[PDB]
Amino acid sequence: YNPKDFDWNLKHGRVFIIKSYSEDDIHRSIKYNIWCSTEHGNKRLDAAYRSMNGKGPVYLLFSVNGSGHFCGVAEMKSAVDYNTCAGVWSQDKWKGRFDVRWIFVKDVPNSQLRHIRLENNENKPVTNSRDTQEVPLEKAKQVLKIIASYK
Repeated sequence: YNPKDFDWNLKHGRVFIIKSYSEDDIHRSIKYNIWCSTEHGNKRLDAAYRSMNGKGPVYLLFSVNGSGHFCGVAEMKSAVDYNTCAGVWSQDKWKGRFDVRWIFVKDVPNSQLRHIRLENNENKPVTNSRDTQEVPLEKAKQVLKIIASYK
C-alpha cells in the first residue's frame, strides 16, 4: 500500500466520502477487498461506477465515525451485487457487496483536511461530510494530495 508517486492530479473520475460505522468494517474491507454501504449509498456508488464505464476511476475516501481522521483511500473495482448474505458487516441487516482495491491505508487527522470545503454541500468542510457525499473533482485533488503526502 501507500504508493510514493500516486497521481492526485485527476482529469477524470468521481470521488466519494465513505463514513464507516466501525473500525471492524475497515479491517474486514482491507482483508477481503469488499465494501458495503447503505441501500441508498450502494445505489449512488453503483450509478457512478457504471457511468464511468471503465474510462476513469471511482475513488473512496474512508473515515470511521467519531475517529476525527481519515483512514485511507480505495478504488471501487466492481458494480454492486445487492443479492447477498446479511450480517457480513457491523450493521448486521446490511446486504450488498462491491469489490474495492485499497490504495492508501493510513491515518490522516481531520485538522489537515478541514480547510477544504465542498461547494456542492453548502460549502461545508470535507471533514463534516456524511456517507457517500460526492466530492467535486477540484477539491478531491486537494484531499488526495494531502493524504498521499501526509507523514
